[PDB]
Amino acid sequence: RSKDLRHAFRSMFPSSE
Repeated sequence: RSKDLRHAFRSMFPSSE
């Protein structure tokens, strides 16, 4: 699951909160 690291890019946005 090395491709799962791409899911962290979504946490960089304000929509993560």
